Amino acid sequence: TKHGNKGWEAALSAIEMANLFKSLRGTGGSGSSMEIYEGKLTAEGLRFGIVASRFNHALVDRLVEGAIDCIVRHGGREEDITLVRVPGSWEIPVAAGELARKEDIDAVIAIGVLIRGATPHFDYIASEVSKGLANLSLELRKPITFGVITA
Amino acid sequence: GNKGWEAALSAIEMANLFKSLRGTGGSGSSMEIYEGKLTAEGLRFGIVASRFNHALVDRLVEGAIDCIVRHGGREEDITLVRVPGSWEIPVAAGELARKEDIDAVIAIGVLIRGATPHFDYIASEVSKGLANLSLELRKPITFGVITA
Amino acid sequence: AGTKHGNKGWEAALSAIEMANLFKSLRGTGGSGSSMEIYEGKLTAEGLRFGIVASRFNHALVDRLVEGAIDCIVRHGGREEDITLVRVPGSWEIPVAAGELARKEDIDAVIAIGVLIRGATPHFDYIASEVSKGLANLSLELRKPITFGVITA
Amino acid sequence: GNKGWEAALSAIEMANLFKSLRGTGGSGSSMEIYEGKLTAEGLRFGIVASRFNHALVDRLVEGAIDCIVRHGGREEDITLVRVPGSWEIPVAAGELARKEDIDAVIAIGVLIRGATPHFDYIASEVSKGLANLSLELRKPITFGVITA
Amino acid sequence: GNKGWEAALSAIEMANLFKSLRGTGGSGSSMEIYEGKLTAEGLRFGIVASRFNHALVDRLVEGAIDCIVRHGGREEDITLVRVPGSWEIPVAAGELARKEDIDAVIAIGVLIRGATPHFDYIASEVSKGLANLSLELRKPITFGVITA
Amino acid sequence: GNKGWEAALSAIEMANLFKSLRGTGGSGSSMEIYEGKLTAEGLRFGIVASRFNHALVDRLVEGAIDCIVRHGGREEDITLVRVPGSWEIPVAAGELARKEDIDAVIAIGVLIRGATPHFDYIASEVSKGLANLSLELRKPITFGVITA
Amino acid sequence: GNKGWEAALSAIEMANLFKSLRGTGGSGSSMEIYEGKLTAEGLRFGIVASRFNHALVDRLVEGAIDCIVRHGGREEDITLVRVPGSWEIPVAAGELARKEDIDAVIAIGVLIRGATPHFDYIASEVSKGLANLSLELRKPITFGVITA
Amino acid sequence: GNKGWEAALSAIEMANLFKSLRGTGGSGSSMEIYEGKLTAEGLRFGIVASRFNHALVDRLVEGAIDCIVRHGGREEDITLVRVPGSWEIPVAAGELARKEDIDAVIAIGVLIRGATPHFDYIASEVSKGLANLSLELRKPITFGVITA
Amino acid sequence: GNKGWEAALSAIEMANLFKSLRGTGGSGSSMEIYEGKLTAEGLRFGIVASRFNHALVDRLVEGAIDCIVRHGGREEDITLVRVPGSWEIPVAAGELARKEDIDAVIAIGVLIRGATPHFDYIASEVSKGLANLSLELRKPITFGVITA
Repeated sequence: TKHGNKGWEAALSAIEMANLFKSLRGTGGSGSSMEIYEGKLTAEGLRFGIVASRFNHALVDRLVEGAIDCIVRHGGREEDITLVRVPGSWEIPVAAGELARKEDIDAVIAIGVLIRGATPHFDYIASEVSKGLANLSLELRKPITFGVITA
Repeated sequence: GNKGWEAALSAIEMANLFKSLRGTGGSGSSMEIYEGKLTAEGLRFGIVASRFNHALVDRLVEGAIDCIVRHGGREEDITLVRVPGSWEIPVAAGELARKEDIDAVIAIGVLIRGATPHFDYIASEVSKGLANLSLELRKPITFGVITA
Repeated sequence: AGTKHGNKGWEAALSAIEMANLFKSLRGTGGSGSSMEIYEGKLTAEGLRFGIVASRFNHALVDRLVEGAIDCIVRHGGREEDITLVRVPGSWEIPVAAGELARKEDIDAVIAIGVLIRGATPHFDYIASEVSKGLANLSLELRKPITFGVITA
Repeated sequence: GNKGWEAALSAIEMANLFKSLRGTGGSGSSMEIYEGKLTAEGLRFGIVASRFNHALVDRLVEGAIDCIVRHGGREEDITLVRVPGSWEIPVAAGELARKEDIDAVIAIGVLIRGATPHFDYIASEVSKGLANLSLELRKPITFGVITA
Repeated sequence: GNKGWEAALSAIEMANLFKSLRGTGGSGSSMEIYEGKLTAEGLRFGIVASRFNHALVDRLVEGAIDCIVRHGGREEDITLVRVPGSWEIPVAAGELARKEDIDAVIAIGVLIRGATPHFDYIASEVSKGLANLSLELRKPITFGVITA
Repeated sequence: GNKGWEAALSAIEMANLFKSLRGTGGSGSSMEIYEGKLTAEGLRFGIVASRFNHALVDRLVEGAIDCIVRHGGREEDITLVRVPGSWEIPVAAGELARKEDIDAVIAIGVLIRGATPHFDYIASEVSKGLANLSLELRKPITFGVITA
Repeated sequence: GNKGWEAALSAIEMANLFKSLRGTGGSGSSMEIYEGKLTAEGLRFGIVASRFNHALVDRLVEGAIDCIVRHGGREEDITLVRVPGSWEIPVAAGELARKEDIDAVIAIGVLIRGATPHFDYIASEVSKGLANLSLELRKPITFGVITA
Repeated sequence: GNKGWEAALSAIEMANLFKSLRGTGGSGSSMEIYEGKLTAEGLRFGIVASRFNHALVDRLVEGAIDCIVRHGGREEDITLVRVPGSWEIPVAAGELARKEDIDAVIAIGVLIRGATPHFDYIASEVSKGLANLSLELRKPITFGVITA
Repeated sequence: GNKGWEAALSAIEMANLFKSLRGTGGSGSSMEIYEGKLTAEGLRFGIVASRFNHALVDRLVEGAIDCIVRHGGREEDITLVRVPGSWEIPVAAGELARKEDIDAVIAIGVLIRGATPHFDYIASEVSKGLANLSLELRKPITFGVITA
């Protein structure tokens, strides 16, 4: 909305996708016209989960704060947020798969930082984060949002 | 002039082609050819569009509906789903392609070319997800994502 | 169409929602005491009504700002039937038209959008100064929030 | 054209706009857009101009008259008042605006920034005075003051 | 404004000028000067527009309709025709100009010249056809084409 | 794609536009809009194609026939005329256009401009002839001529 | 030669290899070697060919049919399916491969990589889909896709 | 044009020249001139065409057949023989030339000289063989071989 | 991959073509086409290979036999003749092509490119001799000589 940091933006997507899926599962329109499905930016009664890495905790800490501020401003509740910390970026996909299988959580947010300017070997690590997170959403049929910064 | 029109045209042809393959009847002793007509009467479509780049998607969505109506389709048979960004298109498409009333799905969006790893990785995953989903569910899904 | 963070039409609409909700809290029943009371606004737009005043100059820029403003209200819970739009020749006419809207008993906030070309030559530095003065004075006299979406190129 | 043509156009549109707000609202079920036409039939106007640099000022007053006539307004529905200098435009404009038979006012004038310091307090006060009139009386007043 | 706005004004002015020429005479005993006013009540119009993507010509058509309605015209008295491309405008313009209840015609299009042959030849023929039609049917036709 | 496909699409749409434009008009109560559908059921077509550049023109003619048949047309309702070169296209098009059982005409050919000023004069005359015929006979003639 | 001929040769040999590999094994007394003969008597084939680049793909399809017929195959035992573009090849190949009267599938098409990053993503997904289908269904699918 | 058309024109003229040259001579009283007419009514032809460069040679063969039929020949009086490559053209031409119901032979093919010295030797031997056969058998054989 | 395979494939086609030409039977009233199948059953071949370049010829001879066996031929029907150098191929080929049991002859060898008159003259004579011998004896002889 206004803050701009990728934690804020990543949380806006999660709030909208969580609302969209309830609309889809509910029912169709009255009829005699084109059906439209959209999600609104209201976080009243939604459960969220956040997975964040520890490498560069200075930058990650602000991003995790920004995502939490976004949820409360739009009507969320601080008690309906679960946070998990992992040693590094290689472990984000495996950790998020555990949250997604919970029957309560409705959306999942991944935050982290990637170093791709000093070592010509991290490219292997970076590519697997994007693949693993994307495959999980299709398999479990649950929205998972990308909040990964590159340094 | 726009990829929205092109994507909708492929969807019409693929929908008619799958009715011919899943059919039985008399045939001759010669070679057998299966083709798709461009008559949109009686078919039901689904569109999934992202909001990125503000108003450019609205231009693409307008072209898609124009193709369906002018080729014989009815505007009561379209379903529109809107998602926040390009990263969200595959998951929304899967939900829309798992219901028996839909015959084909069209994906529209705009991607960024900021020359950053953040966008380069997102771009690849959009294409791979839509490709796998059409093979898993055996339903045609058309690609209408442009850049800039 | 629409927009998100970056466009000045979206930020202005955000302030209006927060201010419109804040006033309803202030006029509400007082608290029970026993501690300090903190008043702040929620980003919910359900049941609110707005007005927008836009200038026709620089059709390319202004058009996308008006789309951003309308997009913000709808996404956050607004209803399309509860927005009134007014077009005017130029920036000099914005304050007078805004006053007509603010007096309606069924308008909770007002958003002003326009583009200023100050600095190039005279006849515009005078215009720019008075637009800021008029909108500010109207807000205090009428006691309704009035947001300032005017940009400069 | 000239700045006088532009000022008359704004007056015609604002005068029509105010006549719409005072009327009934739209049918509902959608956004209400209020805008002003450019028909000048049935409207009464007023012009206030200064003598200084009569060569330039006369051209501007001709432009305003041309614009109103071309758009379908009679010359019998125009009141013209002339004043010694720029300092007297706002007080002169106040008398016209209080009448119930005038629906818009146009100010024409020319100033000189490169003059003595005494002719600088005047320059800023013209803008302030006309602005406060419009909000006070709730009646459009248009600006047509240029500089040499 | 946009060239859809500019083109529509010339049709309002020229449609009024003709009604004066083929009617009653002037005062007499002196030179007769003719000119058209910018009123549009009672006039009938026709707009012919091409297709180029779905965005850049929609703006020019909306600018044209706004000019007529704000300057006094009725929406009941406008006919809009869409054609595949620039090459098809003159044949479509001919059909409208032959109708007894149309007073002027506005042509809006996009020429993408400067790219490849097959388009440096189309441009030269579009201007000639509209020019000939006006001199052959005695009905003004206004030119509203942009360059991509 | 190929200009054979594009030229047949334009012909199908103009043939439908002229049926509605020559029928009963709208009752009223709104602006009247005329558009052409992309359905080719019950329409007759003629094609004029040159012979030079043996390989190319055969591909263009196949494209045009494929477009008509896949939109609902019948191969029995197509007339094909072959001519030696581009210079001869306009004269043959006149004969087809003057028949009362043809709704539109498609012109295909290859211009070999690039040298030999003998061929620079031929290029300019093919466009002129086709444009005049369409206006004279009041029938749509589509341009499908490319440059090698 | 052309990849149409090469792709049909590979399909004929793999179809023969899978007949001997699924039959009775060797008695023993030596190393067992399995090879495919180049005889196409009694085998069924399917072909999936796109449409873009109208001229090229037609030459490739003729090459594939010529190879089969001249090796002993019958034109009555060939199935042909046409699709709009390269993006649609993998989905159609799945339907043909799941039939119980087809021994191998040949995929033909033209990729237009070279610009417009829209087409750079399509290129990588056609190979992935065809490779996975062959392993999943346990049927040989041959790659006959070239680049323009 | 194409060498297929040129090679068939030469064959038609030489076939007519050999009929008059083998008939009764002129009575006298002037110089005797023998010429060949361009009429192909009652003459038989044979064509030998290679296969390499799949697309090109098919266009050349169509040109040759079109020339004969449009000059009065019958498609029933044409014999066509296909060979793998250019190296094989002379040997097949000998078999056709030795039949007593053929008046001339047309040889078509594509030489792929440009690299691979393997193909530089083949080029020189095709011309030698065709030239010797014509002199040995006393029948006209026309050269229709191009270079890619 | 190697010219030994290519030379053997031409031999099979030419052998089958000469059985069709030297045949009689019923025929239709349409055009007559003679082609060669790629079935090697019942045919008898001859190979002439040189020893130069040590082991490279062994690779070429291996490819030739693989083609004949896999297309249906029997290894008891091949005759292999080995000569010291390329200069000796034509004389050995003539002896092998003069016996009635042989249907086609294949020539394989390697030439040197030392840029010397000794090798430049030898290279030319190998090609000319094999070309003449096929015309004298009316039997197909295939060229499979490579360089380096």
